[PDB]
Amino acid sequence: PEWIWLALGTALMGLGTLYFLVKGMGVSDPDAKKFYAITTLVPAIAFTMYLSMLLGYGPIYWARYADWLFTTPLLLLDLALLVDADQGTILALVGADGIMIGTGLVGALTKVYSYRFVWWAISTAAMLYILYVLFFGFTSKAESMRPEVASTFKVLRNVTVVLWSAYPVVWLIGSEGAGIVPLNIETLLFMVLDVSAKVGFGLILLRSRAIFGEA
Amino acid sequence: PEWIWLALGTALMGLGTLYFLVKGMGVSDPDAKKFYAITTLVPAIAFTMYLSMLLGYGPIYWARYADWLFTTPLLLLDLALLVDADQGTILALVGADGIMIGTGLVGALTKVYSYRFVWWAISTAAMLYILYVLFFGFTSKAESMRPEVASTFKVLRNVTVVLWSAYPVVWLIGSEGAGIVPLNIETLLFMVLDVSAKVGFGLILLRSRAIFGEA
Amino acid sequence: PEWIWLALGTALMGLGTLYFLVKGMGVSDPDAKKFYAITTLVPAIAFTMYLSMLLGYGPIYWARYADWLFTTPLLLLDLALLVDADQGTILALVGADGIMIGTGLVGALTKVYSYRFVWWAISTAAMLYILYVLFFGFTSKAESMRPEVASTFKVLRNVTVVLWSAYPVVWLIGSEGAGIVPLNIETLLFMVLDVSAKVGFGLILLRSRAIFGEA
Ligand SMILES: *C/C=C(C)/C=C/C=C(C)/C=C/C1=C(C)CCCC1(C)C
Ligand SMILES: *C/C=C(C)/C=C/C=C(C)/C=C/C1=C(C)CCCC1(C)C
Ligand SMILES: *C/C=C(C)/C=C/C=C(C)/C=C/C1=C(C)CCCC1(C)C
Repeated sequence: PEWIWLALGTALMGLGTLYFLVKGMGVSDPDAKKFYAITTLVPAIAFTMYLSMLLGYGPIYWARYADWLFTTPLLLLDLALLVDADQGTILALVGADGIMIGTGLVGALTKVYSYRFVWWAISTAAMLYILYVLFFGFTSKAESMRPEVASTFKVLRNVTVVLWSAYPVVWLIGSEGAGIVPLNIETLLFMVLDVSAKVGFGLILLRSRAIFGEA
Repeated sequence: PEWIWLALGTALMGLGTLYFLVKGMGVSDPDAKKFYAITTLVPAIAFTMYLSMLLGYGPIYWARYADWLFTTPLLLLDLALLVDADQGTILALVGADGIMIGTGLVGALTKVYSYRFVWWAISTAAMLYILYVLFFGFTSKAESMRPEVASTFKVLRNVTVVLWSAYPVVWLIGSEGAGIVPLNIETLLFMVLDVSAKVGFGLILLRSRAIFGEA
Repeated sequence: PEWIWLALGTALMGLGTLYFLVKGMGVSDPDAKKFYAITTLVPAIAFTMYLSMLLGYGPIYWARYADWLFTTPLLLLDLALLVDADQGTILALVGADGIMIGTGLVGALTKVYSYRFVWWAISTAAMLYILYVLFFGFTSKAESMRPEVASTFKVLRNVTVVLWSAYPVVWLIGSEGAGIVPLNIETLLFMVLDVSAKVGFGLILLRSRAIFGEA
């Protein structure tokens, strides 16, 4: 049953945003304030999205794609700011991201596997672009920061590249591809990916000192 | 009849944007330019929104929520810039705001009062968050500005906290709550709130000297 | 037949984004990076939009307006950054732009010519506002830049004011106005306008030295 997977997701996202809110209450360093604000909004949004999916009962799920659409940009912003990335490259990441999600929604809404295949390819190309920049460009840029920031980025980088790559694969084994995995399980896996990519990521970032200004 | 309430709203928003446009024509100070641009766009958008509601004849009103969705962020930006608020806190205000409106639209589109109640609660929590930051954080921040800017902010702060709080209450006495107030009146009250919160706010801000750079 | 007009558009937008991507691969100057990122995203988005129109077969076209909605803002950003335009004026351009497109979509979705006429007027007023600022304000601002940047802007300015003005006229001879031009031709003309206003504009900008920082 999906309701219990959607119930838990709603819970963990809600708990994570609450916890993030508590830990950030007494933060004066403006650098940290941005990270807290950015990072707390991500899971705050997924929260409302999962709640709508939970109350939704009574395939295709717009809430699932809207969540991704609004939250992925903030996630990259976190990484961007952490490494003091250039505005152009930041703008390129978000645009590529917006394309990755929008394009993936069209595929989901398409019937002809052939067509869906094209949308899937464009989406994955967009994701690979984003990951490429995260793994390489950002790592080099992160090399000019104090070790504390460099190492925190590396962890977030690894977790992000890995977790993000699993989405199209989970999407592939679901109903839009090799129909191996039933709906409830598909919902579960995406839930695990969503909590980890948002709350997991947030814990890693908001617990480190990296969110604090340097010199 | 709602048409005459929707007709007036269209008129006042249109007149306000026209007036704002005239007063800003000869402005060189870049600080003032931002305030004029920001402030003039708010009522320019509501204008087109009310016009669609007026021509719409021939409940539920998407134009009403889209107006709020696009304009509330700019309104907070005005206050944010006036007090030189931090980027993180600005980003947190807009996100909370986006959540407040989106969440309120889902409630409006929900049938089960129970469900609608939850959406209402999340929305009001988001608004209270925004107001909390406006009344306290911004006031402290406003304390570091010349008296002219400090006092103009206080007025906008008061008018905003008061006017904004009336929305959920008006929403409550309408058809989604205690069905005490009929449709035409509901439309009227929201119109009065919209004109005051946009044109009223604009007059207060664009007439003061606060919009001008300091040192 | 529209498919071949929509097929070519998909091709030219795709080729342009590919070419833009190649030329920008080895760019370190952050000034140039922004221009490449901004400029490459515009045609990358139109690409996916035209592809959906092409695969769409199997009037009214949302993809056509969404393309414009998401891409016109970036186009103005290019011009804005090139002339180091003020934030307020940038914010005013995008808002006016968002209004121009949204308002034009409502007109297209309206049946009563009379109503459609009003939407058309508001949209054209918004465009004239944008052009007015581009031709005058930006030109003056461009006068404070080295001749290389001044002259590149002038060309983009001319091409933009001319190409953009042709849209409402093409819209006028189509089915929402003087039904002189059939659908396939209408689609063709808009395609020519889209490729020129995006790829054409991009070639002009990304080939010049203007995208490089100065002092
Ligand atoms: C909080 C949510 C996160 C981090 C979501 C990330 C999502 C992706 C990387 C999704 C990618 C997809 C493709 C590459 C193609 C197939 C469809 C998608 C949308 C699942
Ligand atoms: C120009 C429009 C303005 C200033 C609108 C402000 C709107 C709000 C503060 C709306 C709040 C609502 C709730 C808190 C819950 C119930 C539903 C809403 C959307 C009316
Ligand atoms: C890449 C696309 C570009 C540059 C599109 C530009 C579009 C316009 C200037 C459209 C204007 C319109 C009006 C002024 C009124 C009638 C309807 C429109 C949307 C065609």
